[PDB]
Amino acid sequence: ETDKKGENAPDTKRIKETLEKFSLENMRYVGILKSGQKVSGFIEAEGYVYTVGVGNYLGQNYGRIESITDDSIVLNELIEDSTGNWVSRKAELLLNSSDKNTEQAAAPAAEQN
Repeated sequence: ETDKKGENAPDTKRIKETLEKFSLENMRYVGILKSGQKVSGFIEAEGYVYTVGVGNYLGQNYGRIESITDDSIVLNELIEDSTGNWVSRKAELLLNSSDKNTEQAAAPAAEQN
């Protein structure tokens, strides 16, 4: 006899999705994907490209996406803490597009005028 339920039991070293081998520090916002009549947040992890939408999974430990806006995504990342158990942490990341600030500045050189 075999049963398939989620009771109060431990776990193993096994993993769920390939994203398990990836860490959060690697996960970053690359873009978004169309989903019929909505927009899903596209996140990449060390080369890996996986999209997520309202009510999806992401991150390293246990991240769940709930809100997804243009150039922004709100999800709750779950990770073990002082509580001795994986604690949920809501966080909203913004698209890290090419918006760097490389304005001109003083440099080691001489001018003519």
